[PDB]
Amino acid sequence: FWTQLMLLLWKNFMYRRRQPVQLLVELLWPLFLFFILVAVRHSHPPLEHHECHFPNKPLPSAGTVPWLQGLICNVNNTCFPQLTPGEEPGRLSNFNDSLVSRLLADARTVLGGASAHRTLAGLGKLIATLRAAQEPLHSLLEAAEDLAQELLALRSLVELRALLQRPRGTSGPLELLSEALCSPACSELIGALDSHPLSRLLWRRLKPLILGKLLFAPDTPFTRKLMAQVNRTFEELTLLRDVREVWEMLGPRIFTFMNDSSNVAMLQRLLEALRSFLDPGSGGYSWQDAHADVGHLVGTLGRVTECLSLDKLEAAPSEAALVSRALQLLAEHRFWAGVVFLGPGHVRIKIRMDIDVVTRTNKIRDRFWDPGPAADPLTDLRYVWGGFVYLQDLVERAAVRVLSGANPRAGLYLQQMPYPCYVDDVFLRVLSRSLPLFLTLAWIYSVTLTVKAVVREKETRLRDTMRAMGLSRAVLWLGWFLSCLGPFLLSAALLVLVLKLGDILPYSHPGVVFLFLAAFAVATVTQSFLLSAFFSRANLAAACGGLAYFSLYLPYVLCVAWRDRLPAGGRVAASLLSPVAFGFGCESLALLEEQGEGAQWHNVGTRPTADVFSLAQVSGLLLLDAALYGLATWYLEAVCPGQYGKVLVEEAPPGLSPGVSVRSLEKRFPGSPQPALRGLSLDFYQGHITAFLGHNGAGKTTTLSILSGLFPPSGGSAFILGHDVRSSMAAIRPHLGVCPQYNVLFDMLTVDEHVWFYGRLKGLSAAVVGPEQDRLLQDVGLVSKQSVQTRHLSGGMQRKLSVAIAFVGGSQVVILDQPTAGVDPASRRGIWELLLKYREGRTLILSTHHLDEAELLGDRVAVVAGGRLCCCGSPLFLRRHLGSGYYLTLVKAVGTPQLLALVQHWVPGARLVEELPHELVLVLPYTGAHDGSFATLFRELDTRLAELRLTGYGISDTSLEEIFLKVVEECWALTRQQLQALLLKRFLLARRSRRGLFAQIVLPALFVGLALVFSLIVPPFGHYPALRLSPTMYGAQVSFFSEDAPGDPGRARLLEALLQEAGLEEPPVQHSSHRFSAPEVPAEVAKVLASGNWTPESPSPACQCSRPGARRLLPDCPAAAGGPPPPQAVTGSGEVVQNLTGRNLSDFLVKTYPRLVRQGLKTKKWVNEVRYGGFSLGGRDPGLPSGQELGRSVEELWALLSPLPGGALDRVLKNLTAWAHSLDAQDSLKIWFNNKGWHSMVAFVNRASNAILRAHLPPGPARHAHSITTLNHPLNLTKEQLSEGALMASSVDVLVSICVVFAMSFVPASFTLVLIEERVTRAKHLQLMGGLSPTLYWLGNFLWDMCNYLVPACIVVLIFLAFQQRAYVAPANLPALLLLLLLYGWSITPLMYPASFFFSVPSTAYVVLTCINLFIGINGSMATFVLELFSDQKLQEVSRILKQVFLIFPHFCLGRGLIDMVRNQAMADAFERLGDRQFQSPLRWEVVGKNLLAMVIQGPLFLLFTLLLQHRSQEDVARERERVVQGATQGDVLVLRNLTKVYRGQRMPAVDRLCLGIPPGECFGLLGVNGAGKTSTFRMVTGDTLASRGEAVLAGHSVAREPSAAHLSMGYCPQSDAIFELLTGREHLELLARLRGVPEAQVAQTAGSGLARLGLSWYADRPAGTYSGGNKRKLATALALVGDPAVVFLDQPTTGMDPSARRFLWNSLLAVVREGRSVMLTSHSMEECEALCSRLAIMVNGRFRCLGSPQHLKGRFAAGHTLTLRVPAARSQPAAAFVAAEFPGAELREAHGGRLRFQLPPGGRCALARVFGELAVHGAEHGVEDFSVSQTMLEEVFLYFSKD
Repeated sequence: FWTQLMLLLWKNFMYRRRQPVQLLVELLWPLFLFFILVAVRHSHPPLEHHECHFPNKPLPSAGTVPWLQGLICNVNNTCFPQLTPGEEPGRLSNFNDSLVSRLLADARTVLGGASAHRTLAGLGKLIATLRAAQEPLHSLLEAAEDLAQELLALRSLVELRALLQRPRGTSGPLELLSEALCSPACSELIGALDSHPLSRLLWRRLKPLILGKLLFAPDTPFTRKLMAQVNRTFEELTLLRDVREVWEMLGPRIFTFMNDSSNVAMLQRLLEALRSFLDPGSGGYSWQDAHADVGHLVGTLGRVTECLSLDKLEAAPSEAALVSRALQLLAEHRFWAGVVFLGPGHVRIKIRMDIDVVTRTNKIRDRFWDPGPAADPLTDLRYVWGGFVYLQDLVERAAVRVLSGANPRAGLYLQQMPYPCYVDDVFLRVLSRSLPLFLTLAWIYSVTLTVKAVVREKETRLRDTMRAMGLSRAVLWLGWFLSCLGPFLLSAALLVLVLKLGDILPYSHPGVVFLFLAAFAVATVTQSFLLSAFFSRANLAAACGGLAYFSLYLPYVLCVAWRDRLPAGGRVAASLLSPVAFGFGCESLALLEEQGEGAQWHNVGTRPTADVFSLAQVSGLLLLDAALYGLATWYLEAVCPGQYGKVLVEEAPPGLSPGVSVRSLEKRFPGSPQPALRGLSLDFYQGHITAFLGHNGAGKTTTLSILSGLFPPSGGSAFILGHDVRSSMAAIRPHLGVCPQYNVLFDMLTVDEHVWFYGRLKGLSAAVVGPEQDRLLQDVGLVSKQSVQTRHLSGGMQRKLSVAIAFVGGSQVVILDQPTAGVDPASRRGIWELLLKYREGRTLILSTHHLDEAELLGDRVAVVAGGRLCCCGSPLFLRRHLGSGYYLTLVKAVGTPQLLALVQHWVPGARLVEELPHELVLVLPYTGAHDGSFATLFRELDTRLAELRLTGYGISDTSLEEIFLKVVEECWALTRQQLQALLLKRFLLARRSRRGLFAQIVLPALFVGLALVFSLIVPPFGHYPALRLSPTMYGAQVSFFSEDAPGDPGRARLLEALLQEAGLEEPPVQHSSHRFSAPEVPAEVAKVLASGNWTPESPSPACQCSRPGARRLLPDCPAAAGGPPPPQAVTGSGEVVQNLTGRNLSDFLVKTYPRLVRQGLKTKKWVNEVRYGGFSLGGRDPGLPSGQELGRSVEELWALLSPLPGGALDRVLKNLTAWAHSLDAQDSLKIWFNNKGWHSMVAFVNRASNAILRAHLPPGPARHAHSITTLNHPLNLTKEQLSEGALMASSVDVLVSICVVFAMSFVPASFTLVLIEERVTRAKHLQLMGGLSPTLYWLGNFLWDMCNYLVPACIVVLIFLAFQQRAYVAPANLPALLLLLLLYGWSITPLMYPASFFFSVPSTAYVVLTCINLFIGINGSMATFVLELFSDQKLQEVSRILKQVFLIFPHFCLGRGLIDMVRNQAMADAFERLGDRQFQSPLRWEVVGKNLLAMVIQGPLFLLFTLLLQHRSQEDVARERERVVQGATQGDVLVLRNLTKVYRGQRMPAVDRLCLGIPPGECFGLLGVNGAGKTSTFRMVTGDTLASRGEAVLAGHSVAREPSAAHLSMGYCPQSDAIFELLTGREHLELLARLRGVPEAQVAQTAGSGLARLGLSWYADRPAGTYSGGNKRKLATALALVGDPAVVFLDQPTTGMDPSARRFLWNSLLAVVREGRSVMLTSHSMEECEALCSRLAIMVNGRFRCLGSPQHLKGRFAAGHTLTLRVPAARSQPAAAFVAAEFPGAELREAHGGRLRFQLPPGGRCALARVFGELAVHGAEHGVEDFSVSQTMLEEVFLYFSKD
């Protein structure tokens, strides 16, 4: 266990050690990704803030001066870390320091006491007038003294005198106003405002207020009453203009009584008074200064008040005319707002202002929650500077004034709810949506090398060998898991260090987050294992693994999008995937970081919030997912049960040793109906090599599997060395070795540690492996190839290293399986010598499928058929029981009956079978096997052979082939039909692969439709809806009404009305005493409150803010902060009201704010706050009014000082009566708004006004018959907002525009993968053989390309019609889409062909092509659309001009044409309400026609591109060479001359200047080893690559003359299975028949003859997948010879098939040679050449060595006469003594205990009779079993091939 585990770990580590660049890019890809992430983090630093309070903003219902005050001063809306005085419960105004309020209070405090001092003057004037028609003089002197000293004791007048006696230069008028606050004259004022940017922006908040309009649409007298009440703040605002002309009748007039008129003034002023009156001089200024300054100030105020409207109120009786007039006034910038009295009693009010002026009204809250008060007056405040709530409250007060019948003096003070000190970091807000994507993209590569490696080791079937040879699958999975956890954990450690040290996750102990990432790694590596168990294809699974991994992350996106909707149980159930369980854990980590405390060991086991996981509750879930994936892999490994994805016998050797004795196995595949094998009872012997012949998979693999360690023996007895598989299975393994049919090698390993690996696993120790290793590496002969340390660089030789691995243990039993299939003949003798070296003392089971080596290697031979044993034994006469015993061949370079008679006088048993020219074959039967009779026959035959005119003889014994065959049965128009053949063949290829076409057609065409039909979640841009205004649209919430100075009945009435409007039913008093229900106070917190010095007006104790070094979002404090829980009550509408009377009211809200947000803080998408707005029924402003005596004084001046009958002075005085009497402001109100809720301000303003209406109303049906509900609905559009609502939103159109490219990219790649597997499989070769020009082949197949592109275009067009889409249903834009799609498909096909000629695997080509096409699609659509919209400057416009003219990508113009047509539809839809005149034909040539022109002109270029790259191709040795050079043979079909190969890169010619001539009537048997240039020689006669140098003509026709003429009479047969798996045998025959122009009457006859010549009646409609290799090779040969070729090409047609199929194969091709057709052969098993043909040729390293007729070469260097013997005593020397005494040759080979072979000197003219009768006594001389003379067969040369 523990040895092989560490050995497998070493084996897996050596893979990555040998492949370093994959490991290096593995280590440096997520480092680059997370360096990008840390650059993003460093680009956006965290930002903190202090506790934020906000100043009071008065509304014009509170008077006029505070409204200006708040507008001019509080324009910036600056924050305040200290408390503003406007939030204290007592004060309402916060401008004691202001000069204007100081002036108001000073006037009210010095004019209050001057009541008697002016009535005294009045009565004195009255009595002086009475006496005319000296007490008052001195009395008024003292009164004037008192008044002058009262006036002069004021510091504010000196301040305004110094401020007003200042120049009009650098600052301007607005700064002069704000210093004391905090017509061409109008043109100069506007120029002064525009002179400074500060005054410019302050006028930008004021020019709609000054030059705006109020346009009320209905004109009933109710609306006229409304407007005549709301203009009372407008028409009476400019009343100072009136007092201006008061100076114009009083200023100069008294001036005319002043200058040169001191006589009337000296008398009263003379009779400390005169120094107080300031009698004028050089220094005393009292009269001229006063007149000049008063005139200057009144002129300044008049010129400031020159260009107000004086009637901004206008009218319009039509709402459409209202919209048009508003548009015009916007065009000249003179519009403010439109009141609409759209009624049905109650009053409904619409406000219509511009979009720049009003907040958007589509949604209520935000969509991504920013954690601040959000008070920036430019961005989200629009109800203040824009001028909504001013108007709003003005019309509200007018409506309540006209509906109440009274005049409520209830102002409004808007006030922002203060915010605690926050920290705004966007990065830490989105880390829950970023890090689970960035880790998955970091490990989308690192999974695709685990699936790739595991499937690759499941594909070469070496894992089956390791499982059979001693391993357990548990050890395999343990080794793979422990080896793949390496890179995952290393990358996890690196990407934990990066997160901690890059400030991405600060405050966090890296141990817990590293444990978290290890819990993700251990849950994704087994995810990769489960993904790998699906497949059996290496590159296909490697490509599909990343897609299937990243397609499981998208549930996390789908869950984070709709987090609030689903409950916890569904979250747990959907957390059973690997990345989603990491996603929720990362959300919990980010939200735990969010409260400042990084992940540490204190808080692992606690949920940070009530609806998220914990770190411990996730790290236990990933392990559960890992266990589930492992269990599912364990279950799914059983999807492949077992598999992947007559008594004529003798058992009596002299050496008996049943080391592997087996009896009667029965096995049964579940899918076979017959048993896997039948019973057999034979046993094997060590010292023998028992050959095991059979059929293709019908016994040549299953028996050797069941006697190995793989298959279990449920049936049969298989005792190996006494014990069976079912019991021991442990000690046999050191004595057992195996070698299956496939290679058992490691691809990236080398040889020395390979044999060390197998030896160390087999049980050999490390101290004894080396002495095995050196002799193993030298027995194979790889000492030269072990120090170079190469594995993949040697090919075909590796079969030797497949069999030497079976000898690493010195095992007594070795089981081979077809060890001679894929090996060159130069190493066949090498492996045979290896087995002969290792044949002594070992039980060799060599189940070769060939019959040309069992006679050499096999001491005994067993033959099985279908699982049934036919016969077994030594290959001598004891098993050679055939009637035709021996075959005599008398050869010529005369007369059958004379020689037949001669045999008949000698031996009458005879048989004449063959009487062909130059060879006569007789049959001597074994019946009468008297060697003396044969000797006495051959004596006369020797004396007759010289004069018989033959001069040649050769007599074979019975071969193993015929006894095997005996025992096997006991157990223009021509081009048009080329197009027809091409289209029908492609049709049958397509029509069978059902699910592949189903995927590659149905997924994109329905994917576009599904994406468009479910991508309507994007909001439709356009008009903005009207919105009802109330706090009831926010749902359930809280509010408060904290009142101050409640000593009034009116304030109680207003409070009761506010409560009744708050959804609270007014209860009876016995239940209204406890109407509220105070909640429980925590007693352990109540003791903290009592311990502290707390009263309900004292501040809350503390709240821990963001420490330096530990930053939080919202400060942490328990219930001690925020005071006690205030009393509360519940309403019927779900609102809560909280009596907050007598608190700090800002040390409460700031402290209590975060605990309300903590419920909705979980996802931060749509955070339902609960505290949106409150109230405060504020009482009296603290300060003495003294306005009662001011009203008395102003009425006394009205009735005393010149009462004008016209009322010019009198109406000013009467307005001053209200200015002084209503200056008390007997009640006031605040409105505490929130700004995260967009509409809280004006909704609570409307609520306050409704409360005022309810308060000032008598009972009855009028309290509910009087209500007013304001609305908010902006204008339709203006000129630039036509484009804004039509073109710069554009999300749905661009998403479908990218989506059609996204989906239509995957359709034509199905062509590319099919044509690249047509490339790498050599089918393209065999359709290039014929009349098919490659240009003709291409023009055959793009017609099919358009034919199959006709499929998805109809589906997408009809599904675009079916959705009733506005841009695809009308008959003007539908044909544009149709033509664009059709020409786009015309243009996308020809550009993807030449990637196949650069690529290898269809899966790799698929994924690379779709990656590059997807990338260019997203680039050329989105980047271009983003460049051309939201423009910046001229450089981008110049860049996009070139980007939209060059247009070289087809997807670029598809996307741009579709976007252009859909924006034409959008602009027409926007135009249809305005003055359109819009025909808008989408088929314009300058709009979309350039795209179709570019497609129709660029398509042929790529059509010819793949053609132009494809058509770049534009003694007997001397006795043949000199004959061909000196003369060309026209009778010979094939003439080759200068067969020289210029290899690119190898720098060496293959064959050195040799020429050939091939006669047509015979077959030419060519043989070539690797490196002798065979495939190239087939290749240029084929004509694949360049035809530059070398003459090669066939049938008198030149390849250089016509290339297609060289393919008509050339029938190729590759070793590659160049057949379609979805099309059966008769259909290849039919397809080739129509490819050769066979007439339709002869097509069926040709197909039937082609199938039935080589069987195929049962294999007719059977698919090509369910064939054998022999069946596929034999139908390839039949396809090669069908079509009438002059020469038939067979390149390696024989690789291990059943020799019965060989019998019919060379029977059929011998018949076709007798028909007169030449045939080309080249293969590794050269017995076929001597079995069928009549001419042999060999070349090694491209040099001809024989090049002659095979019998002449046999007379030259072969054709010796040999002998095989059989002796029981194994005493070879006594036999060899007389045998070498009889014959002069005394060689010896295979002097072994089985048998003995002997070779005599070749070419003996004397017959072999001199031994035969000699044997007839000499075989009786010693103990001899049997003899078989192996003299002059054709097969003797293979022994030559076994020698040298």
